[PDB]
Amino acid sequence: TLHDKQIRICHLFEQLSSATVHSDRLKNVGKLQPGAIFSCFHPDHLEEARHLYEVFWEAGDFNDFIEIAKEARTFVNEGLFAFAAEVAVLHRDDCKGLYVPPVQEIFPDKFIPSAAINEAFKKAHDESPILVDVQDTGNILDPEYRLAYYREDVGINAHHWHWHLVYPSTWNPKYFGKKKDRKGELFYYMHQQMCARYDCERLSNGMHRMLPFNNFDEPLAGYAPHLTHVASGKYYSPRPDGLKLRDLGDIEISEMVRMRERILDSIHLGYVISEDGSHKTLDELHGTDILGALVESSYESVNHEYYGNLHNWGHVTMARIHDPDGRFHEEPGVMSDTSTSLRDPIFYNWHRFIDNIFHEYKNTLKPYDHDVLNFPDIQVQDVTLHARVDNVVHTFMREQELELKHGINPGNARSIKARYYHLDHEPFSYAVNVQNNSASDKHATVRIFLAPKYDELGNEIKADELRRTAIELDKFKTDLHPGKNTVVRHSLDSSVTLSHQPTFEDLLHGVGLSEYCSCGWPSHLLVPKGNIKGMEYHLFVMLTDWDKDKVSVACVDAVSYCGARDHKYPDKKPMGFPFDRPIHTEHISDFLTNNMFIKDIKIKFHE
Ligand SMILES: [O-][O-]
Ligand SMILES: [Ca+2]
Ligand SMILES: [Cu+2]
Ligand SMILES: [Cu+2]
Repeated sequence: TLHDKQIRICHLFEQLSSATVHSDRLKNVGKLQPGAIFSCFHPDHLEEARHLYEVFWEAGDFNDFIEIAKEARTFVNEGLFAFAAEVAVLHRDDCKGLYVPPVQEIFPDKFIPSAAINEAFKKAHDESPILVDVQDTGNILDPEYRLAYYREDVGINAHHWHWHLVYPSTWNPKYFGKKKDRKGELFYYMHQQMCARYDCERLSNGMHRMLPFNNFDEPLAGYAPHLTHVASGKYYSPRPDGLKLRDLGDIEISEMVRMRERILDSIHLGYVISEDGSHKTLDELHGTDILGALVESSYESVNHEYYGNLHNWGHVTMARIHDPDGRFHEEPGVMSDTSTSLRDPIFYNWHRFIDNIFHEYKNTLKPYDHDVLNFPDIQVQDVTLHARVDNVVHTFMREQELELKHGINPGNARSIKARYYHLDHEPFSYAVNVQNNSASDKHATVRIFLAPKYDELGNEIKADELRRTAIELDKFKTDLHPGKNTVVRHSLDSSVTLSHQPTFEDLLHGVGLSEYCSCGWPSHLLVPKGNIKGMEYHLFVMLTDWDKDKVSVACVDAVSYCGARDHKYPDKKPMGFPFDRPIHTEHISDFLTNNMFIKDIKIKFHE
């Protein structure tokens, strides 16, 4: 049955660091040593991961796939293996309906500090349950340690791992049959929302918006991650203050400057150059997706030779800055890995730089006129946010526990849990009042966004600047009958959030329970933290005509950031509409058509 199939998949992913401590099918794999940190960005690591998941994809049927897997995990790098098997489980038809084990439970040592992991391994020296509180103690000397609740959140780092595995940069469409609709553009939009959401935490905390890493000579600020790799005793190398990017054997920094300059040229000329010397136009309909593919870069870049691989070489050269040529035999920092790279403050400097390349392009597009915004005869008359106090959302920290036993060797304890704390918010709902003055039923997509109202120094953020910090809260279809309507929507139904990741124990049992994919934003992080007086945000609701938006769907719980399984992205509008193009008005209230509304709410943290 499917429940048996699920138990056999959980066992692929169990004590995977110990899994080490051949078949002509597995001849090109086994290059990266077990114990080494696997890079999700480096070309030669992604090549070996592709080779392994190609074997898994061509495995004649499910039992043959558990077999080759059970064997390849004996010798290949274990990070590489979790990567290749989760791409296989997501895409193989005979794995449909099967969940992959939670990644923070496969690799507990990437989500919890060396100190807690060591204490757990230590106190495992009866039968009894170990519990370690992660919570530390120390001289808080760095103001950045204030955003650690966001950067080091378990749920955000697990989402980023899972997104890059629904949308692989090595995805070859001709080999799979299958195309990933608007993969380049969703690369863009997901990493833009991670930056936009991060800048709402800086401003929540009284800090300035993050500045782009746009000059490659400037020294980086430092960050020590304090993560071990128990599979070998290696750690993610820390980065002290004041180092500058240095050439690696595989890439020179001047080659990166050169890729940036070639990309900006094409954006200012309106066309890119295909491999055959010909011109492809950066039209309004495909321009962001062509640019996503050559900036990341993916396998689908129109010209890899000429535009290179800028975003991904940025991860590799920042992760190796402590040892650019390998003479120290030191492991990369957390920027090498999609499960850890959001922890480092430098992630946001680099991805606001990359976002600025997409924004130059968006800036060559014409502002929307009233025609492309308006949904005529629809008028929005009111939004209210209902919570304990109406139009105030409350946030707070909350304790949680993570089970380490399926990922580190447990001996005889039945359970080693580490307890950590994370931001969370009270439940809320919206109520939108809409007047439908046609005399027919209409169908609307309701689009909901949140935007800070003022910067950290109390100045009003103008309309155009709001575009960079507006975060998506929801997108859903509603039918409207003639006359007055009131749409009610609950926060829990958010289409940017994962509603539930089942644990290893939920799954080996039948308690992980269609919506079986793990990509999606964490529910506890739906809104920014705000601050203890109540930080003011604009809440924007827009309705547009769904018969013009619409494009059997598994895995749509987080459609907005993750798309739909094996399906086209279900919204024809550009990702981030209405905020993706230049707004020529000083104030956001003068942008508003009748089918748009802003309500000012407050987010108020409780200490
Ligand atoms: O990749 O972020
Ligand atoms: Ca959801
Ligand atoms: Cu990135
Ligand atoms: Cu990423």
